[PDB]
Amino acid sequence: AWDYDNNVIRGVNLGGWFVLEPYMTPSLFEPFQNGNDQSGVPVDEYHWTQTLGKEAALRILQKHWSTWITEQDFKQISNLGLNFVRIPIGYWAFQLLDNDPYVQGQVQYLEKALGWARKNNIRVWIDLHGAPGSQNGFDNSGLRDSYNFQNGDNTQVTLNVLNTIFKKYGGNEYSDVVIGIELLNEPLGPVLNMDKLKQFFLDGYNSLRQTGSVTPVIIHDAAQVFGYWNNFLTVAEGQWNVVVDHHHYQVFSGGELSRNINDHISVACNWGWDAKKESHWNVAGSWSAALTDCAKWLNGVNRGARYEGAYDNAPYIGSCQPLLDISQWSDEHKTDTRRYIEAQLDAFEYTGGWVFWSWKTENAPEWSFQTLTYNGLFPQPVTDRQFPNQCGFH
Ligand SMILES: OC[C@H]1O[C@@H](O[C@@H]2[C@@H](O)[C@H](O[C@@H]3[C@@H](O)[C@H](O)O[C@H](CO)[C@H]3O)O[C@H](CO)[C@H]2O)[C@H](O)[C@@H](O)[C@@H]1O
Ligand SMILES: OC[C@H]1O[C@@H](O[C@@H]2[C@@H](O)[C@H](O)O[C@H](CO)[C@H]2O)[C@H](O)[C@@H](O)[C@@H]1O
Ligand SMILES: [Ca+2]
Repeated sequence: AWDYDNNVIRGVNLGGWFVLEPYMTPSLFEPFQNGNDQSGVPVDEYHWTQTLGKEAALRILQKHWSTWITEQDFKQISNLGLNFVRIPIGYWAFQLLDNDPYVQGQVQYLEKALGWARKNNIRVWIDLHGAPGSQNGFDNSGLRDSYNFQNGDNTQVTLNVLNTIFKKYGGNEYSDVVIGIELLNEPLGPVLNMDKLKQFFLDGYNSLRQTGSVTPVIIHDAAQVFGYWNNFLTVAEGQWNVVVDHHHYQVFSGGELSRNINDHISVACNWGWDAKKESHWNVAGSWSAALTDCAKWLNGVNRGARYEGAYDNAPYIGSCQPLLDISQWSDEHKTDTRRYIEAQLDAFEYTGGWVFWSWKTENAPEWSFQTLTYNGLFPQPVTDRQFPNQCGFH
């Protein structure tokens, strides 16, 4: 339903929908602030549903699920020249651990989205974004600061949830819409046992194919160096329709933020060169326009920004307040942003294409394809270049 050789993914994440991310929907978390004191604000969806209790969590999430993304979104996405969406969902949509605080109901909207994608000629990856015990300790796994996906029975539970996704979404009913099932969003390889992560990926690949599914398996790169996965899940071993998902940002350390704009573009170009050398099909499944980590709570609730020397002992570069609203941005920041977005587009189009993080946010413009487009900073059409050939690809 997709040509990974010939065609290029031009997509957005439907992030912040089935897995809450404080920086994406701060209004859902702000009511727990006591003036300027953020110490009472739930740091993730696990804590947010636990604090609210099941009734209120379901009331509030139903209102969110039903309005955050609708068919009109899919129409706009198509209108803008995009051909693809990546849809994060948490394991808890399918299975609760004993005593999980999460509420369910997301599958109804996932299924409405797959129909809206069909209606609008949009293809989809289903992405298991959060595993039990957390695979990365990010708030976007559902459970911040926990790293227990390989603890206890959590890997087996993650496999069982995958089997459910494989049966529901990897078969004939959606073979015109679903062009990938992603086994696990950003397992944080540096803190995990990679041998056990590889076995988990091989188990997921084998279970999906054993269902009769021909759907591509999307393996996230687990933060490994380019090429690390080249000899895993290979044609030589009869393991086929496998795509590696790489994520790329330059904002989550002091060193990467410190780069001048030319060096940020050189790094973006080099992602393209390096991805070209890889042996599997590969797509930049998450990236953004961000040159700063200024967005409120991007690093988590009750954490500041490295960009203004307020997190992680990073040195101060600049103040975040003027970068919060795209109408306060300097002409220099607007120009840096357009340059950066075009360079990443060119790099990611050099292999399988790209899936911007994310379609929309409440008020974080570096992370909103809609806001950036409406402000002329994301190319529209997406092939438009004000800064052509920054990378010199051949
Ligand atoms: O929280 C918002 C945003 O988080 C994104 O995930 C990032 C991780 O990708 C990131 O990984 C870092 C790298 O970007 C960088 O190059 O190297 C350092 C190591 O020195 C990495 O830590 O880690 C941060 C936490 O620091 C995560 O938030 C998601 O992809 C995005 O979808 C999410 O909305
Ligand atoms: O190039 C790596 C990808 O190769 C795929 O094998 C085949 C392609 O090389 C070929 O050109 O097209 C056929 C038809 O779809 C592919 O099977 C693997 O299947 C992929 O897993 C791999 O990433
Ligand atoms: Ca910089």
